[PDB]
Amino acid sequence: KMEELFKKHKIVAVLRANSVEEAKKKALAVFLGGVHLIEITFTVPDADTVIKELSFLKEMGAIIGAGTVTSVEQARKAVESGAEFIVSPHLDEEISQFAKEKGVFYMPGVMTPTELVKAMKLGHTILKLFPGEVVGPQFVKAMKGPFPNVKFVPTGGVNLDNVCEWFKAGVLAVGVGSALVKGTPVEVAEKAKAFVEKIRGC
Amino acid sequence: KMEELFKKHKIVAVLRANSVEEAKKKALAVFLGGVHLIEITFTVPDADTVIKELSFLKEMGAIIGAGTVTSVEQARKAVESGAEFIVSPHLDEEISQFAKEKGVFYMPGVMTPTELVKAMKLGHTILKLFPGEVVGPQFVKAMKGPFPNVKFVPTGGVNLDNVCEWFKAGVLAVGVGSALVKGTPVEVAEKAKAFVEKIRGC
Amino acid sequence: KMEELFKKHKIVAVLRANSVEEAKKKALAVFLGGVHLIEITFTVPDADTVIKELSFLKEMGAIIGAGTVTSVEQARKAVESGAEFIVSPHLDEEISQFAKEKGVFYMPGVMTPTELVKAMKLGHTILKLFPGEVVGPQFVKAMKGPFPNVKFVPTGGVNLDNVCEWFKAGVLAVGVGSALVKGTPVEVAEKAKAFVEKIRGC
Amino acid sequence: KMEELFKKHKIVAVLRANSVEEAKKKALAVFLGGVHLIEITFTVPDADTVIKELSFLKEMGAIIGAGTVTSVEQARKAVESGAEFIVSPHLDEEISQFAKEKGVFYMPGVMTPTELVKAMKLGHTILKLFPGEVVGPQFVKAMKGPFPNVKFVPTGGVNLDNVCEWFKAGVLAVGVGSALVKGTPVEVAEKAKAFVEKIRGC
Repeated sequence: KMEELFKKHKIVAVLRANSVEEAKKKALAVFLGGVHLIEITFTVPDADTVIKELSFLKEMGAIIGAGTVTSVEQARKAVESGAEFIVSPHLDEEISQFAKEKGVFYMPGVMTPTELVKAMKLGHTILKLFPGEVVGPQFVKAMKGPFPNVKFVPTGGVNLDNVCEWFKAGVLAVGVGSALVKGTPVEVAEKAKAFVEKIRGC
Repeated sequence: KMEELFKKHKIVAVLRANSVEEAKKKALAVFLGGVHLIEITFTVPDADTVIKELSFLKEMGAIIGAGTVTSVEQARKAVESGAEFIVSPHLDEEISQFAKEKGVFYMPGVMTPTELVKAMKLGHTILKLFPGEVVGPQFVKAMKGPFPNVKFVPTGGVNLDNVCEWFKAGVLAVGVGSALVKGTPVEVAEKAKAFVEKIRGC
Repeated sequence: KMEELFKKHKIVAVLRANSVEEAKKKALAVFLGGVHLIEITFTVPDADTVIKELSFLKEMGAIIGAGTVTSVEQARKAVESGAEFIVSPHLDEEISQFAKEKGVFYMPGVMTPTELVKAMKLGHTILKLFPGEVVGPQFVKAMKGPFPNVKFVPTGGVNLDNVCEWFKAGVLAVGVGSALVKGTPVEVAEKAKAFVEKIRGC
Repeated sequence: KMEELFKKHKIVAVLRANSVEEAKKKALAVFLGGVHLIEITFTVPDADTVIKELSFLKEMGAIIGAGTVTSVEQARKAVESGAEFIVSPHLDEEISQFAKEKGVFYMPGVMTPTELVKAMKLGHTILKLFPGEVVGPQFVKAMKGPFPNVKFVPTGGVNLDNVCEWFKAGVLAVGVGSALVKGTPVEVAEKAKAFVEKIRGC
């Protein structure tokens, strides 16, 4: 199901913000603009409260998860507050195990073939590729040779000009932060619309 | 001896293909065009059978190995079928150990200084650099400072325009996949000739 | 204090050389040109002797450390000879632990989010980013999102044209090798002056 | 079956070479370029060994025979080493008889109506016409009148410019030597491709 949602929606908003209020307003902006997968990063102050207060959007079909999860303690709080998926920038064995026992989808981040293989050995085949702007689509295309059955969701620098190249390389979905989320609510809602159209357009 | 063969031939064909028949025809094409080091990747269906059926080319001086080796079970099959060398995209401690006991040359893939150091601690000084198109010659030149005695064989994006830059950076040999191997047998045999000449030419 | 010195001086000369004499002359050149943080790499022959013979420059305010430290045995020699800080290209748990017990500042090198997190778990928040020319400022900016409290000192390709971009990305200091250190003593002393001015200039 | 293979493939490479190694490389070149009928002439040194060492290509669908067979002793060695067909430049009653008892297809060479008739009396209706460059398509057309049921495979001078004229005259297949086989492996593989296309093209 987690796989199937990424496949269908193709875009996850990676939401960094300086306050609970800003984070909630941007999550609403993004949703109102057609982005259903919303990742509340743990760099947001009181990121758990934000996830809990957005729980109602689930009734409107939003899928609210947590990102920048770097300890099992953070993972527990996110899940306790209703996170439907966990994302980290790195591969965390302890978070992998906790999410396995808890029955919650975890997408670890990877930047190398060795990291990729370790993640596969922990049962993962959908991987966050981070930072995407450093490795690029080139990395995604290179992995298709030896690891035809791994799929990536790049985060980092994905924007309006390159989103289609990423999909050409073979990515499953993209995670979009500052290109989507930075600015005012109005600007964010609008940029949300543009990304959906640009993605549909390819 | 394994080192010395890489040093002498300078190019390894990294052979991905959709069938046994295609893989064998491309391995013959490449050999006929002057490429003696042939890596049958385990993304080739029945890659073991292909290695076994190419065993006779060893009598003509071909050196047939296996690539995209990701488990010890695959490693065992490759060696059982006559592989003279094992290559992986990542650093695998279990494959390192098996190849050590079996007395077969293993070239793990590495993308970072930490991975490099771990591989050295496992006894390796000839490393696959993968994906070469992501890190580049720049990475090879950067490693010369702190690790003067490590040598790289980059795989990923090596082509006719950049092969000489790679050798300028200090690589021991190059692994060439799609630029060499994609196309028909005739086109592959011809591209094989071009790479040998271009490499000799630098 | 180690943090505070990096913060104040902003540049560390990464000194590779073919002899004790060349290394000492270049360390003097660099210091005479205004660079106070001097990293004697262990690729310098008898790098310990060089650190010991430069010990007097500490009385003039030079801070002499060791780089390219790849084993605890090398780490011990460097510290025994008066190294005030230890730098490696990779993350080394054994060197981390030794430096912790010995009470000496260690800056491990990292290239990925997973490596970064492991280093943080070992108590490090100032990280060498290596090779900087492969990942770039882009990597430093990407890390600010999920890891706002990590600071980088990139080594690899930092030069007169890009030093200000690096500081724009949010680095704590830069480690400069060949752009600073290559050439004759006179040329090195002069390039030292240029880097200090260019850094002040941004 | 022998008839039917000639009919289907339309071209037999007549392989003369100065060594075992050259002969094998050219047979591979030709096969890789789409020529399935390969005639190893007995002017090749150790022509039997070459036929035996190419025996595996039979598993890839190559049909390996012997040419320039001029005694029953040579015929025996060729058959013993796996030759699937025997070709001679002349009509040899002794080779005809041996091949009849052994159950192996023999194509004797003929240049005159009297030779043709003698071959028919020995049970042959598929004849090598040799030397084709001396008699020409004219000879093939002339034979259609009195001997409508004889079919020729000309050897001698068949090339890219005249191959279609030969087929216009009514030949069953062509045997191509120097126009196909002379040059390096790469050049031979390529010329092989050209002949197949030119033949298909008519």
